[PDB]
Amino acid sequence: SLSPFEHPFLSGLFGDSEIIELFSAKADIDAMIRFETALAQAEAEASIFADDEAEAIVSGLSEFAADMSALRHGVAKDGVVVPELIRQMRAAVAGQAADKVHFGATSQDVIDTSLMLRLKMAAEIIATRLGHLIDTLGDLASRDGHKPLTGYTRMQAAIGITVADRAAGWIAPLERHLLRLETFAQNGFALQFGGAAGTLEKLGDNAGAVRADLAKRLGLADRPQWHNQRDGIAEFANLLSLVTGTLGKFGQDIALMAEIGSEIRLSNPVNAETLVTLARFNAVQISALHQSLVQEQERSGAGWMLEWLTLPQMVTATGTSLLVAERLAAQIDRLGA
Amino acid sequence: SLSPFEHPFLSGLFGDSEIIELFSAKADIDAMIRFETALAQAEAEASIFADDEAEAIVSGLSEFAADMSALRHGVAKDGVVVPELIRQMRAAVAGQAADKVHFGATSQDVIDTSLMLRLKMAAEIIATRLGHLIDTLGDLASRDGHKPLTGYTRMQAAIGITVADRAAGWIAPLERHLLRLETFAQNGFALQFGGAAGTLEKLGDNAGAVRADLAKRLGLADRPQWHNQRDGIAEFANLLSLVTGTLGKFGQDIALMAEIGSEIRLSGGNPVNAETLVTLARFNAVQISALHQSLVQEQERSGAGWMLEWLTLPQMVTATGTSLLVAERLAAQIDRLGA
Amino acid sequence: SLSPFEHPFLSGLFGDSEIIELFSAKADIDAMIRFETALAQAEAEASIFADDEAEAIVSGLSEFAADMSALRHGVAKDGVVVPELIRQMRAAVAGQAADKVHFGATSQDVIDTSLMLRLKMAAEIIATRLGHLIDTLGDLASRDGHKPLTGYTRMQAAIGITVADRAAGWIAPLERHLLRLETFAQNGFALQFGGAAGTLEKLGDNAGAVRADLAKRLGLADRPQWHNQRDGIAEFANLLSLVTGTLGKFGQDIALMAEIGSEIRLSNPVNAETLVTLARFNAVQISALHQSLVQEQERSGAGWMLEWLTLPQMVTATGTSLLVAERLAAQIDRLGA
Amino acid sequence: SLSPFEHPFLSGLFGDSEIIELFSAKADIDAMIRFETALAQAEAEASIFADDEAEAIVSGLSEFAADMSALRHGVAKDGVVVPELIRQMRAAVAGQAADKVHFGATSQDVIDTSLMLRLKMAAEIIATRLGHLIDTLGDLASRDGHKPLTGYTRMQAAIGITVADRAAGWIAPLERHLLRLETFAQNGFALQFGGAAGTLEKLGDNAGAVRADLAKRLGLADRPQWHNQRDGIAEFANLLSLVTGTLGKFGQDIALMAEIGSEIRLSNPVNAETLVTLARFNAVQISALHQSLVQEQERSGAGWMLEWLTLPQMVTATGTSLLVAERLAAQIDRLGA
Ligand SMILES: [Cl-]
Ligand SMILES: [Cl-]
Ligand SMILES: [Cl-]
Ligand SMILES: [Cl-]
Repeated sequence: SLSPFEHPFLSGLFGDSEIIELFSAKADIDAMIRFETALAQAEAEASIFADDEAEAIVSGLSEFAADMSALRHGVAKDGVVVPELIRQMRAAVAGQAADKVHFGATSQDVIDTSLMLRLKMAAEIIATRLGHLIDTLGDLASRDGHKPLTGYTRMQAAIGITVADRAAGWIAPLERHLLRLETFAQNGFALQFGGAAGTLEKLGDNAGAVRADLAKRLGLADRPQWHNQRDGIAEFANLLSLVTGTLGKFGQDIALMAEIGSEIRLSNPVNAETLVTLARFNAVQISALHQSLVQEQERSGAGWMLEWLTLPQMVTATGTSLLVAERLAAQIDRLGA
Repeated sequence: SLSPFEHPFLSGLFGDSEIIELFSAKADIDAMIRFETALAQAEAEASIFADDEAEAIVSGLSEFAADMSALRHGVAKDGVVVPELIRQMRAAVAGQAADKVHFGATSQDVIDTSLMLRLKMAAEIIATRLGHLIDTLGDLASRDGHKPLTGYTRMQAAIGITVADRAAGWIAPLERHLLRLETFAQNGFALQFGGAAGTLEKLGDNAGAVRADLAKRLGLADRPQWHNQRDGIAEFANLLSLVTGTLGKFGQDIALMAEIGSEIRLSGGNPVNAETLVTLARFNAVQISALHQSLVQEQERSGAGWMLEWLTLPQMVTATGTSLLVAERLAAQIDRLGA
Repeated sequence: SLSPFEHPFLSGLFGDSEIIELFSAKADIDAMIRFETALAQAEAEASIFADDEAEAIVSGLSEFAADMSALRHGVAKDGVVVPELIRQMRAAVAGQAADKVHFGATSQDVIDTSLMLRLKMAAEIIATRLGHLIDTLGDLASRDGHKPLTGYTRMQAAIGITVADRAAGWIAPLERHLLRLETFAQNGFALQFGGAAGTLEKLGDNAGAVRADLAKRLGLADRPQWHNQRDGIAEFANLLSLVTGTLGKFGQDIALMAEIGSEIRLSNPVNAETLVTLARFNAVQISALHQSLVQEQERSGAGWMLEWLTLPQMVTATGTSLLVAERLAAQIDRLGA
Repeated sequence: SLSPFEHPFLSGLFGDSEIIELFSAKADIDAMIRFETALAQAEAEASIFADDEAEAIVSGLSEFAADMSALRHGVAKDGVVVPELIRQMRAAVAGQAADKVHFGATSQDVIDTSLMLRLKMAAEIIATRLGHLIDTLGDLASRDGHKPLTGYTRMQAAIGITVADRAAGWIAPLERHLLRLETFAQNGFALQFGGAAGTLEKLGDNAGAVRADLAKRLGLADRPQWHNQRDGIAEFANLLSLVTGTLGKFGQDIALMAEIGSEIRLSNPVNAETLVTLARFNAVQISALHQSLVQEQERSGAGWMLEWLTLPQMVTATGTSLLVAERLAAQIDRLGA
């Protein structure tokens, strides 16, 4: 396979089946079904169309299973999945209520909202692993923290420090990232709902009320459309790379102590090297999300699709990093003399 | 010169003297002088030495003049300015109080603290310019905001929208970046005071008291040393590129609108200022990668990672600064938006 | 799926099954078998063990199939496939000849050689596609090349030009990249054969002759080991990015001409935008391979795994770009007034 | 100043005045005079205007001093120096002859040719420094090469190697970089001469002849205009980073050996750490030149000006790297146990 994260043998090291499952084609489609179901309900609530048409959409979509091969044919034909997805959804809905699915929405609305739904779940997992890792590393520090370490500054031995002193440079930044992530998670996962040209012209003056209701139903933040405003995507990408960056410092430290040999015992430091790799991977990948801030006019295919290529691997690198760092810390049997 | 920001002619387009002068050798030395002065005062305040010894350091540093040839020679020999700087400062201090300048501090303490003092200054300028530009762009939208525009999605004409619809994509992210900056500036400019191996071993139990007073005197946040913790710098650099990125979207829009030619009127006759915004966006989008690579800063101190930040960050704050200058210039050229 | 290149629906746009199948675990395993097959033969040739010892290896590995799941657990245990892969290869070989597989080799030898064998295959497909695309764009220019076009310099209508004038900016760099790729392919795909610490300490005086024979059998260049010398990889990735870059310039022009709409007929320009995307993708990933030039000591796991993460998608991006560009050119019905 | 390369005290470590003075406003201007002097000579040779007017331009620009302030107002008015520069040049040339300076040329013609003229000079300096350092590292190798070293693979002590073995990983790629540079320098520094939209409209059938003559006179390659074809610039930039990447590998090895301390003597390995810094700097900047490959239409101010911002510092980082490595090499008094 192209990426080691999903590779049938290399995933023994780089694997993260829990985070990767959220970027599966099935998970995307489920979240896209969620968008369309909630949209129909929000539009009934605002009396755009009748209640019995929205319930026909809900029940029609409740047991909706997609034809994957035909969805691929869709993106081969159109460039984007949603017109063929919507076609399949209308085929599942009884009566004239099928003409009402996807009303007022555009392709970017359903794709970006699905992304935000799944990024939200990925961030919950990442925070949980972050808090557990902070505890594990804290246990490494409370076990061996009093023991002397030879300090090292600029590749030379320096004065003696302790294990607690060195550990604080691993743990304290991780605590900051947890807090950064928790603050982000409060309103950073936003509904994408702006219509063909970002103006919601099919909804007129009901635009604001439908948007509010749809956001609440999906558990997402109500914000005006951000079809070309991608600063929250780059902000989340920054955080991802901040976490890998700190864990790569941890990995670089452990590998150096391993090479010196006198001041650790491990149960060769492959996990430590893997942390550095992932740090440097995310530090490269951050550039692509920042290049994608320049998204011209109302919708930019060039800028938008660079995020498709690069973001899922950034959140996987961060999750893998947390797994591998947990595996490394269990290998550490003593720090210090 | 190497950079267009400082170039004798390319600065007609790329220059920002107000921001760039925060990265002058002189401005750096002044901030290092302030560090060493306040360190002396902080240590007398924590009863480490008496008031008259700190006062000998304070008055000696007030009329201290650094020798620049010598300082350059010092970084050739040592890699770092402060040993030679401290050597010179001691010569400006009379008596045995000269032995006490720089007590408890290491070179990364004075270099990073100086950087934070001056990045704080630059952040105040950038915040103010962001605020002004938000208003300017708001005035563009109030003048022509109900006027029709041809929407354009994925390089094809879409349905009609208004000028205020398109302008919200310029204005709204900038308003978020203003708020991001203000939040960062709350406690993000921190004192660097850790000593030789990050443990402030010279001060003992008085390390917390000295650090607290030193941070106060310099107007920086009191936080444990971050010699190898560079997340605040990567976070700050992220915001720098967030601003240029949005402004490059704005510039790209204007340039496309200029090329079509039917729904914009630019004065001066073309869209060089618009292209420049795009260039600067792509510049910082590249440079952000450098500060993220420097997150891996091994052991108690890492020359390799730390010096990458020296090569890259000042031009990132300059690009953000220049972008705000260029965005304001471009907006002043815009006579009409819409039909 | 993390990458739209392999995605069950996004591959309708980004797919390239021919190039992607070169990075499958099966193709890797088959390449690694070839390394170990030809290694035994080269060592028999230099009289290190008997001919029938080598022949038992050749035929035992001819019908070798890997236990993929056990290989996954091998990389979890060891950090790298090869110890496990070798253990299974030994069970497939009859007699005392089983001890002779992998003699004189290290894990990086078999992995980097496998890479090089399959990258040579990828570069062949990419050069064949490049030549064919140059014909196609040449056919566009011999149909419409006489027609006038509005020149555009720095986002402003400039003076008139012709279609041949503009098309030369598409064709000429591609012709240079073809020659570039052809020149690299001469001796740029090299054998990796250095043993534990790069010295081939198992072979003594027979090192030079074994390596030469092994390189010749595999169709690879005989160079001294390059375990920590990754400039040829970065050089190759540069080339990969050079191709997508030019095709991104092509895409950007087509997308711009489509927006204006008066001097092109297509048959909305998703393909033109996709090329711009893949250009900016490869212009980011090139950074990873250059960060990987810093590879410490005799083997750097941190620098080497960054290539694992990033290079397969660079060759796929280049390959997909050529596919998409061939599709985009086939949509162009008219250029000019 | 913004960059340590030029900084009043930081240039103690990062300075390279010989390379940096090739990117001074003066060296730029002098190269643009050279373009314009040779332009008039080439055009009088092809009989586009009289010889007296050609030698009025040559002699007019012999003692040309630029009003620098005015040139800066010129880039604030036009975006580029040349319109104000060409205006100053017609004030230096007597008669009506002054109507002919810049005839048939555009802004990007003189700017990119100036660049090419000075990168050619930078590359000569870099090649010389590279050969000298190959010899210097070779002398370190021939002094201590037989002495035992502890091998380290994947941050762990491996079997014993010798000094000569490890030194080959520093020397052999640099010998390949030297040949790469010599191969590039033969035809890679080209004249830019395309006119307003790449078609040399003012020239007519004299186009090819004037371009051949101008390139000969300036000691650059005759190639067709590459206003929007920046592959030679990304190619050259790749080379620059290959050189710093290898020196960064050398630098990281020395830093690690100093930290262990048992197997070297240095007469605090700051130079070794600086080489890593310069490798990672260039490994980041290579991305900008590859992003600048997408250059839309006949001229792209956006992509072109990103080269302006990033390429001079890439050539300076390579230049400085070779200076720092040569300083580090002289500090090495012993390699080996
Ligand atoms: Cl779409
Ligand atoms: Cl230091
Ligand atoms: Cl290995
Ligand atoms: Cl121009």
